[PDB]
Amino acid sequence: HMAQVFEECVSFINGLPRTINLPNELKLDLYKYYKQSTIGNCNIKEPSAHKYIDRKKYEAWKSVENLNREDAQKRYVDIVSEIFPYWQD
Ligand code: NI
Ligand code: NI
Repeated sequence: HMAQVFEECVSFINGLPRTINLPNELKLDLYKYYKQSTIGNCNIKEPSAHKYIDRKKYEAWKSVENLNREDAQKRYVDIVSEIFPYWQD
């Protein structure tokens, strides 16, 4: 059942008022699990470490290499639930 739960969680995040701002480490965690859930293992070329943020995103994603889709969705959903328990209401 994780796939549909995950889709809804993503929608909830996507819909957040453009006002709410989350800290970067949290955003990165959401990001890496989002990528690992949807695309799977990192599949792009390593960006230059000179492009700081793009590189940080790359390494975050790379760091969850080999986590299957279901565990990645669960981790994404657990992080969101931690901050927004009512997200699926
Ligand atoms: Ni199921
Ligand atoms: Ni430069």
